[PDB]
Amino acid sequence: DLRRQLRKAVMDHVSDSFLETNVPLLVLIEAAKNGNEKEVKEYAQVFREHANKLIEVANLACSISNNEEGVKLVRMSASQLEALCPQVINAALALAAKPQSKLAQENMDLFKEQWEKQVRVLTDAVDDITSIDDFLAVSENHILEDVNKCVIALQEKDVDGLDRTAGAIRGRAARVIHVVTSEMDNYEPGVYTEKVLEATKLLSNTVMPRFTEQVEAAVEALSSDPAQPMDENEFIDASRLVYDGIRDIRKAVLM
Ligand SMILES: [Ca+2]
Ligand SMILES: [Cl-]
Repeated sequence: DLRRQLRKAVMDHVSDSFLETNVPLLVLIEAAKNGNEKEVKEYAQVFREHANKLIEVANLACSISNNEEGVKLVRMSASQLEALCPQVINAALALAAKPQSKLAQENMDLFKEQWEKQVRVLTDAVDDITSIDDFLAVSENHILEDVNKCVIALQEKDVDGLDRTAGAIRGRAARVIHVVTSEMDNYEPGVYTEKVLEATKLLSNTVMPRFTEQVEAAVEALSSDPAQPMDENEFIDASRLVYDGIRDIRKAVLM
């Protein structure tokens, strides 16, 4: 529960005052453009200190993440920000000494754009290991689309697409159960945890298994010659249930 508190606290990456590096960078750049070496040097320290704060928040988030793969991207992304920082400062100092230097202007701009992109990659990486909310909203978007492709495949008698779409649904559904289950080991018993876990079990033990059997039966029938008849309604019903199930896990995790 304390780590869960630290997590939310660390959610201060959502534009934090002391973790904010884009504004200090625009200011450092403007001093560079106006050719003010002293101003640059002053703002360079502020920019570097917030980048260091941002990095510190990211490393900390990594220490309370069992997401071994999310954590690697964060660490990698952090180390690249670290290497990039002094190079941005030197492009500013260079421009500060030669403000009319067009090359110094172009380099500043390329470093600025590179910093913005790298800061975005890091913050999204830290968002991923401190909240599965985004993950679930995306998972839900993909499930709906894949379920819809699965039913169109049925209507177009596309056995390949049926098996392929059903494989993507099953794998995404299985990953949702895994990402939610573990995440639940950060809370204590209550009507919350239980509702999330009952939603997850209904998906894995009841919904997924019957969707699988309907896919199997559709393929078996469509692979006939002529196609052997079938109940498209049970198939449609079972595929929709996959979406309902994932959507319910998401609602539960949110409350
Ligand atoms: Ca993201
Ligand atoms: Cl995730």
